[PDB]
Amino acid sequence: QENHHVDYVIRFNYGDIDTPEAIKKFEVLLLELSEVGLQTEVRQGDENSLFVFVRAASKKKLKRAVYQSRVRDWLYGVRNTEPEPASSAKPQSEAERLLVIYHLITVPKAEGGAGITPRHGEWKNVDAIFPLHDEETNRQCMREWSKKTFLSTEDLDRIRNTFGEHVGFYFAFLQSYFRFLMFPAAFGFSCWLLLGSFSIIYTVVNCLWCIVFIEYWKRQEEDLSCRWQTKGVSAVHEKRAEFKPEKEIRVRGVFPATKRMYRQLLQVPFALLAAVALGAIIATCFAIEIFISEVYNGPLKGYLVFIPTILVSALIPTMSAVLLTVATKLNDYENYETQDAYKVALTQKIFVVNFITSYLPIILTAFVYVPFASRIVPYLDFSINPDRLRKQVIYFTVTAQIVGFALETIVPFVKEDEARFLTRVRNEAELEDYDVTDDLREMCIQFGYLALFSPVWPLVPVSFLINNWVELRSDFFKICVECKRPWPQRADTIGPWLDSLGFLSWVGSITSSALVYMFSNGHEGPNGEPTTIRCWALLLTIFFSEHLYLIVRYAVRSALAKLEPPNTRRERIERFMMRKRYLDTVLSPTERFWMRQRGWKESAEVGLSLITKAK
Amino acid sequence: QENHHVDYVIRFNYGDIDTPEAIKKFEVLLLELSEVGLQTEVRQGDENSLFVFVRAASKKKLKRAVYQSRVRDWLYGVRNTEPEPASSAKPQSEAERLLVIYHLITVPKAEGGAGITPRHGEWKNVDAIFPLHDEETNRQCMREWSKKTFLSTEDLDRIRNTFGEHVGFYFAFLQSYFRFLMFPAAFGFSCWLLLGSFSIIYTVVNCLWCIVFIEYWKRQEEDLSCRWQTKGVSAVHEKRAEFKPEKEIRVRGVFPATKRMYRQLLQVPFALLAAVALGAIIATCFAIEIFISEVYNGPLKGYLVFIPTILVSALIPTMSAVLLTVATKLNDYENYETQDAYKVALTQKIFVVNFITSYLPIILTAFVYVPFASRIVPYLDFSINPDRLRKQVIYFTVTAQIVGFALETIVPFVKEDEARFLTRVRNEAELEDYDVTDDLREMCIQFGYLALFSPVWPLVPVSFLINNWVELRSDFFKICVECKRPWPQRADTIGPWLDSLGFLSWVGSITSSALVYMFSNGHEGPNGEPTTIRCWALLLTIFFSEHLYLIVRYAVRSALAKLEPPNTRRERIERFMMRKRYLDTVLSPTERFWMRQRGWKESAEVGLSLITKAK
Ligand SMILES: [Ca+2]
Ligand SMILES: [Ca+2]
Ligand SMILES: [Ca+2]
Ligand SMILES: [Ca+2]
Repeated sequence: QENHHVDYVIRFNYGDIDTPEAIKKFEVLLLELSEVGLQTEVRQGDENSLFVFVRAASKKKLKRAVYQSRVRDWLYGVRNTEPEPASSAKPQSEAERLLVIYHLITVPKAEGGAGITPRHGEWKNVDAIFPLHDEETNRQCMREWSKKTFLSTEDLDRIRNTFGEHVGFYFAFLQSYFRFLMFPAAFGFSCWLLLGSFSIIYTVVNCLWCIVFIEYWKRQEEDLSCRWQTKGVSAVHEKRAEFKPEKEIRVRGVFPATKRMYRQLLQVPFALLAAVALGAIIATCFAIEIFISEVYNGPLKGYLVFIPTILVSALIPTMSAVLLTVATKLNDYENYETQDAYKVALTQKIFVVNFITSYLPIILTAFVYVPFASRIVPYLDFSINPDRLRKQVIYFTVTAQIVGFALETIVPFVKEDEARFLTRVRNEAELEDYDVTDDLREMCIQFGYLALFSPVWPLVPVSFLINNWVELRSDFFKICVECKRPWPQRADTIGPWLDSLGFLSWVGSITSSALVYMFSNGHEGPNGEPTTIRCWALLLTIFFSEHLYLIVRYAVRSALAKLEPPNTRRERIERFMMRKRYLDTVLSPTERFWMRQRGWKESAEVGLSLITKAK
Repeated sequence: QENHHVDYVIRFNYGDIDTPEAIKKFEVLLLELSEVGLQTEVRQGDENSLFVFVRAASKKKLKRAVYQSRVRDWLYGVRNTEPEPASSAKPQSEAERLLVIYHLITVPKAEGGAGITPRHGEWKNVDAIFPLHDEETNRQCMREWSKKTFLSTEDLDRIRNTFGEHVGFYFAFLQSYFRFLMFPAAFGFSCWLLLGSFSIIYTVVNCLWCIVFIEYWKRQEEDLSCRWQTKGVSAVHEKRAEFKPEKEIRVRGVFPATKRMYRQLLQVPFALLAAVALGAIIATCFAIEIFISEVYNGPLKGYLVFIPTILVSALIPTMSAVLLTVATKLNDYENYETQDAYKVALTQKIFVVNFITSYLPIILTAFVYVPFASRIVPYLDFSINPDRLRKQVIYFTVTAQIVGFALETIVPFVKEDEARFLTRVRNEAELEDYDVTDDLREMCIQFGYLALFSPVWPLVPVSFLINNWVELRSDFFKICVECKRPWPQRADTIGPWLDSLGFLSWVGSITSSALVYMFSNGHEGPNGEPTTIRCWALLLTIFFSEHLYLIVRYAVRSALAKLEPPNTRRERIERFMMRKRYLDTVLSPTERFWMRQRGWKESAEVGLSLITKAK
């Protein structure tokens, strides 16, 4: 078997604990797991850690726990089909058994399982709860679709039966994104060949392609959550231990939704602190690099040009670690009963930083360096470089996808009987804690380049087509080789990223039509002076293109709503048929006016006597 | 009783039928009703009509039909609480008994009831199926809230238990609209007093008030449909007899959703035909009335000025009857399985005509007469009247609400034992066929004036506050006195009008900020020459105000989504508790690794031997 029927490993730390308090908490850790029906085996983890191997103590106690989990989904409307009895309740997959065991270890004792919250409040010494990789399943899948162009629907199901729906939704989204990139890649190679850059025809097909892909994925997510049975999964979301209720009414532990809305008002100050903090470092290091590159005409230019590129690589990550610390403090200040609401809210605070770090460099070039900078450089102490804007779009969409592939997958990888097994469990325990949000962020940031700036150099979607094929293979390699196996968390969507994709598509119709206008003479546009830009005509072309985007997006969203995908229709029918079974099994004076014409024949003849008489 | 226990009257016509074919169809009309469990009494209707009085033939056959109706709602997810057994199934109200009887008369014989479709395909002679007014309930309600400022929640429930949810939703919306108009009415009287017109402070509070009201009503509709148990009522919508299936699979009679989408493409040609047809008549009759009012300096001016006002009152209604005939032909061309989808689609085709007839006159004044018309009048063969734009907003928001009240309610009203009862049934049968869409249209068109043009003369929301109090009383009077009683149709929303209210609020943030800019010098603005309008600054003030509207609307819509109204929470809890009852009533080698430490105590001591040894 090579995994020894081990479900999870719980790593217990004692490096910061004295022996009387260490073994005091190790006892409760073991009897909490024993009480909820799990079997344990203790071994040496590290020089300072002692991890515990956990397994379902019996097929009867696991079938009952699997049954109780399906009953909880059905009661809350996630499943919609009756859960078949506990006598035949085998896990549908490995991801279902691993999710049922994970909930026994972590949900609080009033909810059914041991309340082992790793490292929060009483299990601070508990550092990790991780499952073990199925190495041969991981290696057969890796070689099997390094020879294909697309992963089958069954290949995508194999990813969720191993890693769960949250990881499976990312790969389903990335595959659908890659399949849609074939159109602008083929169209973007035509327009780059026949036409040039800043083409009117390219910019319209590109904005129309971004509308169709986002609307197609919003509908494909609903179909996919109905197929995987995670459709309303937010109703059974796991509470987070750090929550602080105000009252406690049954018991639930309520915190008012309006009180949290006042604290959420602080995100407006935070979003402006980040744009003043990051924007000042990006704009200042851009103005420097314009000076020593096009203004400073002295010696030392060979080895003085790397200053700005270096000074931003040591200042943007430093400031982003500061803003991520402020965002986490503000996220904690809001209370967030659930772990998903906490994670969704934190990802949304960080998107403000990602939008500025990722796109502000190109926005300064296209909209403050090209139109201006014959006005600026007299104060910066002109003949702007007409290829600065194109060489920067190439760097972010080609050299950043190639360089980023190296730091993402290669550098992390380069940095008696039970002795071989225990040796590799100690190796798995020192790998990384995979986060599918990091992958989703990188794909949605990449979508923003296509949406915002692809008219500059329409070969961008060819770079993304080639990159995204490799990305799907190397992201799967990264999960199987360089990260601990993620516990099979569920999801019905890629989350807050679907609204960022639509925000970037909207913003892209404004910046794309501003670029098609101010470069309609060439790629040099207004060579540094803003005189030849009719500000009214720049604004008219943005007003019409933005409202043509909004109108076409409403038409495309309303068409697709009329086309119910099949898995979504089957859950609507199945909710009807469930209620039919419940209904079949259980539930099984004036009157003188009406005494006139007794039957329907007398009415019939009273009508004949009047119909004929009236003619 | 005074209504003689009569549920419906079916008016049978024979003025265009010979006796052998008339009585041939009167027989089937009577035995179709007899078979579905109704009792009939025939009397003379008119000189050419013979209407049939219908009643539930027994309390056992009505309790069973009421029970089968509640079972159909529960099976399709409209109800969410189990339907209590047929033995105790009494109608909750008069509107529930009248709706259960109406479905017996009209739904097709394969669905349960007689297939009496008035005047469509075989019941062409059947001209009307109407219930009888409960005159004393109608008169007690009318006097009871002509003495109040607001109707209670119980008064609004009394309107739906009599007239159904579709009429009840209009009165609930009109009351909520009137209660919200107190703010801009009080604020609009402040700004008109202290400030003047075209105030920056008035225009921002007005656009912010339109956001809050629309978002508040979208949430109040969901709460109200959960309270009235019509939440997902579109799943049990009545099919329309005129539908034409392509296939027929079980049997359902399908027509492809994509085939209908191609025919719906013709609404783009229709919407442009109407804007070229109506716009040319409005713009031409406006240019005339500018000529003979400010340009023509000859005699006959006293009795030549009424030409344009007369020529548009005889041309706009004539053209609108033509476009309503084209819209109905295009609506029929699309197939529309349901009667609601047919009605919703027709209301949306007519909103294009309503938007142009209602607002284009003022839009021509504010945006082609004030900025231009010192350039136009040299070609029209200048010193524009600086009060033309204000006197026209006053006419549409004061004189049109007073004049319209007269044509709506006053002019339509001014234009042995069973002999007194039959005399008033013949009077009820000649009244009008009330349409709640006509009322909803008038309230949403009125909202558009507030949204679009109220900065001109901020006393507009005071006119609408006073008007809407009266409107609620006179619209109820009109239904009870001047129209046949509507059968108690159900609804979970005011329909397509909620998206027009949001479209008008969006457009109003563009025209309001354009008016605040070009009249920031006074109410005379640019006196006929467009020279002093900086076109870039007109466009910058529209770009920022429109995107501040969209941002504040997203923030307000996302806050309100976090605040689940109570009736909406009670249906979510009740779906859980229903499934709990269904679940309670029905549904009831490597192993050497784990043989090491049997209990949890042995693991506990193996951990002590390692914890101490490692320190
Ligand atoms: Ca990558
Ligand atoms: Ca990745
Ligand atoms: Ca009226
Ligand atoms: Ca009315």
